[PDB]
Amino acid sequence: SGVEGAAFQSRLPHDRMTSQEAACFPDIISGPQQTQKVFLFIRNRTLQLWLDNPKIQLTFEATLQQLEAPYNSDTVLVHRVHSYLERHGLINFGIYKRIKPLPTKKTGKVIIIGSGVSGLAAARQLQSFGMDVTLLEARDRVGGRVATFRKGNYVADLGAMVVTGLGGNPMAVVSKQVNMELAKIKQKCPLYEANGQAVPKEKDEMVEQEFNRLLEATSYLSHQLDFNVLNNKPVSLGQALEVVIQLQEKHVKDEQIEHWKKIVKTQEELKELLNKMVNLKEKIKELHTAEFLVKSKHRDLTALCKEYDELAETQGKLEEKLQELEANPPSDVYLSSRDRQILDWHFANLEFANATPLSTLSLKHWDQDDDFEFTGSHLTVRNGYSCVPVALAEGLDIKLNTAVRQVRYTASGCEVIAVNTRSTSQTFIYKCDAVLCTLPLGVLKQQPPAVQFVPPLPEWKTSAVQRMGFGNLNKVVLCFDRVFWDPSVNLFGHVGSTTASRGELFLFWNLAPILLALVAGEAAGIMENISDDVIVGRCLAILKGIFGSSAVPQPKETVVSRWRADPWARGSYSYVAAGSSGNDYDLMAQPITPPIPRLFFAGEHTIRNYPATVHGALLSGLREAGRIADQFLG
Ligand SMILES: Cc1cc2nc3c(=O)[nH]c(=O)nc-3n(C[C@H](O)[C@H](O)[C@H](O)COP(=O)(O)OP(=O)(O)OC[C@H]3O[C@@H](n4cnc5c(N)ncnc54)[C@H](O)[C@@H]3O)c2cc1C
Repeated sequence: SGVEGAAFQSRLPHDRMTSQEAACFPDIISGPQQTQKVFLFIRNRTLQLWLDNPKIQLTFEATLQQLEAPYNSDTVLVHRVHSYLERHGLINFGIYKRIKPLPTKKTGKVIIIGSGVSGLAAARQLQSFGMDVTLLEARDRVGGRVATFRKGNYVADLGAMVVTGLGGNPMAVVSKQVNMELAKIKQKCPLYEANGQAVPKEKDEMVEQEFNRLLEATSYLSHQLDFNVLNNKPVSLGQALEVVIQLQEKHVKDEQIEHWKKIVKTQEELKELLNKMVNLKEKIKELHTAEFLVKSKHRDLTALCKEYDELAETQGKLEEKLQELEANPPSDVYLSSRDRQILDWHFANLEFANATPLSTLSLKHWDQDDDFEFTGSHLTVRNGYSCVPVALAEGLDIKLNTAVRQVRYTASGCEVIAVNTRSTSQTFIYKCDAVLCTLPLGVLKQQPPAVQFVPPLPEWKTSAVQRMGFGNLNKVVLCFDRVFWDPSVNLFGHVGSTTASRGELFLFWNLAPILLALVAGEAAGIMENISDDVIVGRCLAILKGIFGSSAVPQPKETVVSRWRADPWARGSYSYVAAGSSGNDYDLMAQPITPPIPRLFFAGEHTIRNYPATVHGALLSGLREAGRIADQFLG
């Protein structure tokens, strides 16, 4: 599975041609299947050669010399496959030693707005393709939403921190190229209630199980029964979850009522059987030849005692049924008050991963990209994720503290206007043939706008911008000079007191003596209005309740993100809002033409299968580089 592995690691089926390939190789698709098999092998083998050694450029010549007979004889097919893989960034992407040209002459000028991972990835491709490219970045650093805090021996990521599995992840290649150290995240996450006591194992698993059944029930309601619209409004995941919970509570109350009726019935029978027994005793009373009269009262009294003694047995078969029934009552409630708070911790955790309250997520599409998840454990970046954007910036023409304010594009070229953010007096004007916009969705949604488009973007584009969600989440970095927590535990949770505030500092994690506290959901935007000192104080109180007031010292350093207030972000990353879908991600990727595409788009919000991630941003950049090169360089 070597060549089979290369296709998989490249997100491609090893045994068939993708739609994109069919388009580029119409003669292969509509030809001898035997040729397709040769195409797929050359493609898979070329990807393998690249994947086995991504720190060095894989040339056409070298691909040909390493292919085996007969493949090494079809020079022309190999060239076409290598050119295709290269143009689209499946090989020779990221950071690697070139071993050939980098023509001193440059064809075409492209301006790239934003120097985040998508802009950086696209730039390296475009430059290696021989175009003249310049990146305009508003901040005084590269990386965008990859933002690493570094002081002394302290390292912590305020932006992206997790590599979500290596299997199929292009970040696996990049990780090798920049030598970024990755470490698995242990899953064990003990939970502590608001009073500091740990949630027992049995309870933990019970609630988690319900969390899972609840989500599965909404998935069933949505994709099997199609209940995605109600009162002419798209249903949200949070809305559906609350209804499923209501049904559970109704069911519990129903079974409770039936059990009470069983009790009351049994009680009524006992009461009645008792009354007839009392009346029979009274009959036995009254009832209480001479020789014959004796035998006669005998058969009479014994007939009434064959009646009464028996009545006492059917009575014992009732007092038995009763006492059982009320020893085996059904559940009193679906979720106890505490149980619900623990369930809210799992919802808070989901709001964290999705960067938004559950009531804003599309029930039908929120998890639209699951089928593309990578395989493998999730890893964290020991030395800080900024090592990637920093290494990708090597050798590019990047203009920092340069905030773009207007993008003008015509059938003859474009102009990008920006201003120095250190001296808002001077305004630069950069002319070019094409503009690649990597501005965050949050910035594109800004009202009044942060950057004007002349002409204004089409309605089909802006309405997509408006429908799509742009979430938020924050982190508080607590640097200590000591480790007072369990070092064999990477994560531990804090169960809040209310549903509304379930996302407040609900999670803590480590890996130096550093703890990060996470703020999710509704709490994420609200907490940004609290000073660092006060938020830090709330963290310590929580930690003190867990570990003990004397075990928790004051932090040496703290850093608090406020992604929604950050003007260059306006949030953390997108999410499929109620009323949107995977299609808006495609609409966001569509280039704008004045009869030749001039304005292009990349960014995590323009890639349908991998949104809201660093790998998605990277792939979107590789994608646009290819589309732009195809237009200008042929
Ligand atoms: C808190 C947080 C946690 C996250 N965790 C993870 C994670 O664990 N794993 C994962 O894979 N992803 C994670 N993500 C998402 C991931 O970081 C992003 O999807 C990705 O980095 C986006 O890259 P981008 O190039 O699309 O956008 P950006 O990185 O935002 O790049 C856009 C650039 O445009 C610049 N800019 C803005 N306005 C202007 C202007 N007017 N003129 C010029 N420049 C401008 C911005 O400064 C920025 O540099 C997280 C994001 C956040 C914020």
